[PDB]
Formats: sequence, structure tokens, C-alpha cells
Amino acid sequence: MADQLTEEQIAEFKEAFSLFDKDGDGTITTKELGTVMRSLGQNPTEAELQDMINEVDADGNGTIDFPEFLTMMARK
Ligand SMILES: [Ce+3]
Ligand SMILES: [Ce+3]
Repeated sequence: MADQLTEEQIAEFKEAFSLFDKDGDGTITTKELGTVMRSLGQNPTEAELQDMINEVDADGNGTIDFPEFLTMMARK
């Protein structure tokens, strides 16, 4: 019906995570990360990304989730 800050807000962020998540599986790997970058005009190696993914992923699953990525947004 409408939107709203707080939790509701996140609902929106969902889409954000999608941008990066080109798998729609619910996770953001490296490639998927080195993809959207094309929009910004970037394209780091699988090494850098890994570090970037290991900058939010405190679980060390190797990939990035929605809640693990949400933090990335909070940053900047
Ligand atoms: Ce994915
Ligand atoms: Ce993770």
C-alpha cells in the first residue's frame, strides 16, 4: 500500500540487494559484486571483492546476504 521508515524501510533495501545480487537467490557473491560495479565503471579482481565481501560477511560463508549487505549501505 505504502512505505515507511524503520523495518518497512528495509523492505525497500531488499531491491537494493538485488541490484548486486544478479542471482536473485538471496546472496551476493564476488562476481555478482564485480558486476554491478560496471554501473559505477569499476571492475575489481576476485581478490579485492573477496576482501570486500569479507568486510561485511562476519560469518565467513564466502558470500553476502541481505542482512550482511545492509550493513554496507549503512556505512556510506
Ligand atoms: Ce547470488
Ligand atoms: Ce554471509
